Amino acid sequence: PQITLWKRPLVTIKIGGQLKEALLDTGADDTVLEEMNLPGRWKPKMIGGIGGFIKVRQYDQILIEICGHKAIGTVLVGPTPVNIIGRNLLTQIGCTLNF
Amino acid sequence: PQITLWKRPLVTIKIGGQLKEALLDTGADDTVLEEMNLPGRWKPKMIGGIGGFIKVRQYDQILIEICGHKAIGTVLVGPTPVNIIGRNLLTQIGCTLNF
Ligand SMILES: CC(C)CN(C[C@@H](O)[C@H](Cc1ccccc1)NC(=O)O[C@H]1CO[C@H]2OCC[C@H]21)S(=O)(=O)c1ccc(N)cc1
Repeated sequence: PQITLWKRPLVTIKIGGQLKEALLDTGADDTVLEEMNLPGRWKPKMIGGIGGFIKVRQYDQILIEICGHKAIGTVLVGPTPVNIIGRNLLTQIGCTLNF
Repeated sequence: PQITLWKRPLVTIKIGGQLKEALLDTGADDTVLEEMNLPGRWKPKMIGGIGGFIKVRQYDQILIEICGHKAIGTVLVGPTPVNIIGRNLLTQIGCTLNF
C-alpha cells in the first residue's frame, strides 16, 4: 500500500502471537517495541534517541508480521514511548520513500 | 525520487542560506534541526522521544528546500543529535511510504 504522512503511519503488526500497532519510522535504524516477552536468548544494549538513551534487550531472528508482510530480524525491547519499526525490518517488506 | 532504506534516508536541504543533510523521518511529527540562526520570533517548546525530552525553539513559516522541494512550515531548533525532517514538512513535498 501507499501511506500518506498527514497522520502517523501507524500499521498493525503481529509478533509473538500478539497484535499491536507500530510506527513505520524511517528515522529508526532498529525496530524497538514496548515491554513484552519474547523467545530465544537476548543480550543487553543501549540505543539513543532525541532525549538521551534507554536500555533495551536485543532479540535476534524474531518473526514479525507487519500489516500482513512477514519479516524475521532483530527486535529491541525496552521503555520506548512508541512501538517503532526501524529500517532493519522496513527493508525486508520492501518499503520505499517516494516523492 | 524513490529512496530505499538500506542506508539512512539522508537528503540535502537548504535552509537560511546554508546547505545541510537531513534525515527523512516518518516517525517525527515535526522537523527538528541542530543549532542555527533563523529569522523572526520563536517560542519555547519541549519535544519527547526515546530517552526523554529536549528544549527547542519553534520557528513558524520557515522556508526549506528538501532535495530541491521547497516547503514552508514549522522548524524546531534544539540539541537533536541528527537533523530530522518531520511529517510537518514531508507532507508538503508529497512524500509517501510504499510497499
Ligand atoms: C521515536 C519516535 C516516536 C519519534 N522520533 C523520530 C525517530 O525517527 C528518531 C529520530 C532520531 C534519528 C536519529 C538519531 C536520533 C533520533 N529515531 C529513533 O528514535 O531511532 C532510534 C531506534 O532505532 C535507532 O535508530 C536511530 C536512533 C535509534 S523523535 O526523535 O523522538 C521526534 C519527535 C518529535 C519530533 N517533532 C521530531 C522528532
